[PDB]
Amino acid sequence: KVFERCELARTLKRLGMDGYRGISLANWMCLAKWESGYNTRATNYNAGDRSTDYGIFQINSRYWCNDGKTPGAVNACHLSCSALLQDNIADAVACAKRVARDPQGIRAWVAWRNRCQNRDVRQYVQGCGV
Repeated sequence: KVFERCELARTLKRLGMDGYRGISLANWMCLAKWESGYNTRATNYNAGDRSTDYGIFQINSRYWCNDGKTPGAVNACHLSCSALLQDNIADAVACAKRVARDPQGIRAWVAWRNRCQNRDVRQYVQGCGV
């Protein structure tokens, strides 16, 4: 499913993402925008280390979910990577919360550092009523 901007913003707020571990809603929106374009079925294979990025937040199979073909991988969210490809984003959100709980926080996603850090991210939630 490809979410529309505000539709996603409202969904994330309802799922308790606003201010989760100090991360504002607009930051999660910026992250979702640059990682997948708000697309829940997006997948990305990393030829270099044999891991795959799954779903709306492009969560990595090496540490977060299990896809069975990634070498020396762990499953911190204790989920099949398949769960991160559903239209319903509840599981993807619960796993994103787990990633943020780590020492790096939102910084765990390099894309966030490149496209969101120290930027005016208000635009991602403006006009959405959240």
